[PDB]
Amino acid sequence: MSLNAADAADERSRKEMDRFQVERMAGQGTFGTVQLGKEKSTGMSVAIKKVIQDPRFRNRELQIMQDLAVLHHPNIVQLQSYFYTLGERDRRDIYLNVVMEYVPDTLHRCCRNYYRRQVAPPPILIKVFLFQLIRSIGCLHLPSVNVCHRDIKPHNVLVNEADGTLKLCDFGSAKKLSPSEPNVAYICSRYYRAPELIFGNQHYTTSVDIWSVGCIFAEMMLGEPIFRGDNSAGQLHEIVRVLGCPSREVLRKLNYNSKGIPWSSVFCDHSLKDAKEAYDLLSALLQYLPEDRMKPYEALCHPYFDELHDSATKLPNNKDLPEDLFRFLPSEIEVMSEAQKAKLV
Ligand SMILES: OCCCNc1cc(-c2ccnc(Nc3cccc(Cl)c3)n2)ccn1
Repeated sequence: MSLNAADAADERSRKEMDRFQVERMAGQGTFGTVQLGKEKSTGMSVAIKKVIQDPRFRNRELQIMQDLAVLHHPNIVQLQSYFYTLGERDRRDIYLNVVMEYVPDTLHRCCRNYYRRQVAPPPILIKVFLFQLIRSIGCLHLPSVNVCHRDIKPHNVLVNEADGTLKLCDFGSAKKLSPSEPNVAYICSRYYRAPELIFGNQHYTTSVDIWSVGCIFAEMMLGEPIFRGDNSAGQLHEIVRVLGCPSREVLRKLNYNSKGIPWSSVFCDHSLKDAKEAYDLLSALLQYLPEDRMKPYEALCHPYFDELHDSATKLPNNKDLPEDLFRFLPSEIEVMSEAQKAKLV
């Protein structure tokens, strides 16, 4: 199961590779490949990702992963190792490999497993997942971290359904934004792209990641992406078809006249006991104007999450909620408002 020393691109890389055994392929695709392995020293399960870097774009996977590894946040993957390997199909290619703790599934597959059985995922799972996903972007967006992920989607939100845990991963597109500096607008997967990105703004803020998270909340409750456009213009049309056309002043700030569709009509879920609360939260995430979207630490205090504070609340398999849900890092606690601290800590 040892990694092949001959594939190492250099001595540092051979030494890092000797730390890990490979067990099996977990998944593969345009991003490259992810193997399940094990750290030999600890027995710990790791995900070994061979990174394919598109040279039309700046890839910051390694540098952001190294910045975030200082924090050890419970809802962000933690870098264990990085090394370079020679290509298998052509040994002149060299690839970055990043090693992090293994998470068994993607949010995409976990949700698709329910919908392929004609049922929405259990409401308590959608809720603990959303809580942890909002926590991950709260941490990213702290003034001391200031990372905009820019590509949050159900394929890079990882989950362990059995314990209700969630981790954000895939920082190749992430960047520290500045109101004074420009960025590529064609970033993000189309269905998750915020209105300000659709309009081609080169200056934007971390609120783009709040929009993506709102999109994902809706997707967990619907079974498909909520805003499925065929292109930049189609994307804006699908958003307005669902949300309602925004005022002319809103559209001029970002740069048909739809009434929009009530959430109750979109999701067709009359069993969800706290739907009014869920849909209030979703509307607060999906504000057209970035400055109007509910900020993560405040969203964590939203009444939708109240039952996550009760010890009697269990996951669908009768397991306790994750122990780290309300374990916040000092860098988070120290910038909370008194009300957020009272509620969450
Ligand atoms: O589409 C899945 C995410 C691919 N990108 C990715 C994935 C990871 C990552 C980290 C930890 N555990 C896993 N598990 C896992 C499980 C099934 C399939 C696949 Cl492929 C992976 N993946 C990190 C950065 N980037």
